[PDB]
Amino acid sequence: MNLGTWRAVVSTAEASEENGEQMACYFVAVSLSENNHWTVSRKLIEFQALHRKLTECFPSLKKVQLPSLSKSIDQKFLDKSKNQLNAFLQKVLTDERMCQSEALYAFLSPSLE
Amino acid sequence: NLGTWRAVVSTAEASEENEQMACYFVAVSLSENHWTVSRKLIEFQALHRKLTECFPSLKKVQLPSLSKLPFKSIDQKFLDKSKNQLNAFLQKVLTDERMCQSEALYAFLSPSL
Ligand SMILES: [Cl-]
Ligand code: NA
Ligand code: NA
Repeated sequence: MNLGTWRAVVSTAEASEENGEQMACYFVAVSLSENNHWTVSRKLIEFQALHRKLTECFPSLKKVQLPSLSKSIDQKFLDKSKNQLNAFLQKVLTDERMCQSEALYAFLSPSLE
Repeated sequence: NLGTWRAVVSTAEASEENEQMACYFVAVSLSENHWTVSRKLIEFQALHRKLTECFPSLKKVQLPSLSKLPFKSIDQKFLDKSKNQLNAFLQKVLTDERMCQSEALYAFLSPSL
């Protein structure tokens, strides 16, 4: 499929809990290729899953370091991690091997509740 | 622009989720490049509900509905029949300029994470 190559930037980030586990959530502002914009909320573990999937096929993405909850989550972590996730999005969106996979469209399009 | 999207409800089965549920595979394409999503009857109904609260005119569009005990199976006749109504529904909302700008519809028809 092809809906053009999108733009995506992580703006706001949050730390909170789910299932009594600290989780980091990121609001991604998405746009079509240059009311054609929307925002999705994605957990760090969802970014990690996407990176795992894409990296199996395209190991160059190994060089892209993602944040980990191996450390509690603090505001410094949220700032750094949101830059790391933006570098990851920038790498994927500019890579013609990946930037129009349905896995990326699934990740960046609005989700059903 | 979702106004150029086509969505065909292609097959239907009874599926098990924890309740016997009616489930559909929807073939989406750009009618001006294709993918398929899996959607439960209740998700079609939820979409209709969202769109109808916002646009009460839609309340005349009739969806299939069930009143049954959760364990009770769904007959194949209802499943086959119900596809047509769900197709008519998708075509009506996809042709309304206002509704096809709805994020609810985009979430419903885009690939799922
Ligand atoms: Cl950044
Ligand atoms: Na997380
Ligand atoms: Na259902």
